Amino acid sequence: VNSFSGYLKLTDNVYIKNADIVEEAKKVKPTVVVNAANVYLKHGGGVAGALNKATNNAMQVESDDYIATNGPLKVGGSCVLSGHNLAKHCLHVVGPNVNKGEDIQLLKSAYENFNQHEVLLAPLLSAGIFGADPIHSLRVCVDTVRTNVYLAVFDKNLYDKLVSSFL
Ligand SMILES: NC(=O)c1cccnc1
Repeated sequence: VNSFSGYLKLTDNVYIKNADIVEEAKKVKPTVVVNAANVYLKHGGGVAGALNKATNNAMQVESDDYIATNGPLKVGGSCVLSGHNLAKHCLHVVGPNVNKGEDIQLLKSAYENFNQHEVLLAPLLSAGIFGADPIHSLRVCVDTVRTNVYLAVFDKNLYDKLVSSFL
């Protein structure tokens, strides 16, 4: 049993809810919250800007030190950093950004990072401001992630379309 409440069950391991991942994080304090990161860990807007704002910019400060030491992530890659006030850990995952012309086939590689964690609170990768089709992102999630994932969909209209269209 875990603390996640009000989710619709899509599969054995994937759950979904219309909610802001920042607010969900503040309530649950999950072991892992996933950030919709870019390779530079520049948390300017969407899931990343909102998560970073909720940490009072401490996520950005930590991220800048990570990049100064390690250099940029790969598209499809990830790193584990602090969850600050939101979670124990933040898994920063880089889905492909369609608005930069990145290979959508990298979305499966992105979701494979989730399999290193038994339970996660996450957004739909490459969805939101990353430009991918969220229906596609949910399908890749279900077909890739084997660990237990609690998806927070910020947009109510989109949430209802993801559920209604789910095969
Ligand atoms: N609060 C926000 O702006 C936001 C954007 C995308 C997802 N969740 C939250």
